[PDB]
Amino acid sequence: NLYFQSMIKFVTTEINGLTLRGTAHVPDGEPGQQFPTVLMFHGFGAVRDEGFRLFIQMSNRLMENGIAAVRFDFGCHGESDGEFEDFTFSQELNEGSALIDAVKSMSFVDSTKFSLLGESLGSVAASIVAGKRSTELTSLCMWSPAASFLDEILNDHTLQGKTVDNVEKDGYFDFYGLKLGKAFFDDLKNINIFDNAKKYQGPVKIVYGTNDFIPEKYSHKYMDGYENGELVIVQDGDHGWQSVPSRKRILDETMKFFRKTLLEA
Amino acid sequence: SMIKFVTTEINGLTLRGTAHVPDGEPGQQFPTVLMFHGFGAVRDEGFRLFIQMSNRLMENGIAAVRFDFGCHGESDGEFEDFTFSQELNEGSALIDAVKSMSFVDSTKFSLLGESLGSVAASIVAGKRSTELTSLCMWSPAASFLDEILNDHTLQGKTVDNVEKDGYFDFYGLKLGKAFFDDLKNINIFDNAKKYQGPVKIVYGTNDFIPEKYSHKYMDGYENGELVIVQDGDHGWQSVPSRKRILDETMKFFRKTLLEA
Repeated sequence: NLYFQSMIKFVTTEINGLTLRGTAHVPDGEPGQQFPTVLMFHGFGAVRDEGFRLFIQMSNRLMENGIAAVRFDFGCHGESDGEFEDFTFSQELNEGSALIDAVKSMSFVDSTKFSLLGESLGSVAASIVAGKRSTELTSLCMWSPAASFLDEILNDHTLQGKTVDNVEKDGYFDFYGLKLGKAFFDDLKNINIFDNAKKYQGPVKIVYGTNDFIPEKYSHKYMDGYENGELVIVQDGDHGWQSVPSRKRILDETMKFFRKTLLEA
Repeated sequence: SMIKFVTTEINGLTLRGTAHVPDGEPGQQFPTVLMFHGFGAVRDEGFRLFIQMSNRLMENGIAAVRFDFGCHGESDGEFEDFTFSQELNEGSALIDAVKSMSFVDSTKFSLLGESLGSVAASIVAGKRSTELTSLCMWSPAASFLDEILNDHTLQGKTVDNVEKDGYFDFYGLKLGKAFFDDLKNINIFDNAKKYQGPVKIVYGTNDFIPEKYSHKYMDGYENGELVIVQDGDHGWQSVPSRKRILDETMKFFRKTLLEA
């Protein structure tokens, strides 16, 4: 009889002087109950909803099945503090690690049943944070990892197909009307995706859609380094799961994974 | 200043929003801009657009409030159940709900729209004209009835398979038959022309919406201003056009909410 209904509430935390703003979906439960929890990392220049309600749908699916879902705007993204011109991926990694501690400190979170979910660059961040905080995560799920982003910018000299070679001349990179700064580009040399990601030995699921513009080889590279990886290739899935059939599939595959790793273990 | 999260219930749906409240004395109220996002968008709008506008207003003493419409973003409701009529109902109800908020000066209250949100704002303003100090519309998607009903496309994709498939696929969201059946109920320009307050429309020359729709609005506004931004696009998705849209809009709301 002890019972409260599910709730969608807004949460904040402070990391390195920035207020990060987020949404928590807490399942139905009893007072004092703690829930297995999935912390979601959005992609580059994205927001915590992700594209076309993607993380919202995933959050509510988890909530309806007894798994709490938490998702923040990264620093310099969405409603969190920070100018895009100051964004660096190293800062995103620092924040992702700090968000594990912040979210585990929330009273409704079962710290022993805590996982990461990523989309696009958020999957890359999740893979690196998982390697550096390996004992903190029950499992790791990565959608459409944008693990080519260093190769693309540093070797192909483009960012989502647009040249990066005018940054010094113009003073910035124009990302859909946001000003991306020199600091982002100068920091890229510091990132090592796969050497760090392979340190995580827990259950990993990667979901890759055959229409993803990221080459499939990057998902296979992850798998080479994972002791307990599963790679699901979704026929006609795309990078953001932007068809009704592939959206249903990504929600199902992910709920299946977190049921197995968080609810049945 | 402070960024607060607000909710209101309309027709059984909880709408979820963000309020940017300026710094002030305890008990102070502020002129307020209520922002309407576009079709299948969220209350941030694309690439931080509404967030940037909200903080610009907040820093200048104007409170900014922006909700996810029903069936959008974090608000309740499935996209398959979305209709424009219920967006118009929610937009009207949001005027009353936001005016009832503690920090909102109900006498200095305006609407801002982007894309379909501008169309909704134009209709609600025409129908609730005494409630609004001013109206600003970015990139109004006022061709949307013509495109769907006459050209049988929705952002370039056919709508002629909806009956057979049971839905329209909008970037992985199921849009339902209810949306299309409801389009016959919608009148843009005869509603919009009723509003006599100051209106500003900002239109970018790279907008895929034909410029003629903004001129049609102007023909019906007694106090309209049309700004054409060279090389601006529908979502203000270049750094120069983003600076321009924020500046033009701050200027308009300074004039209409801070200096009137």
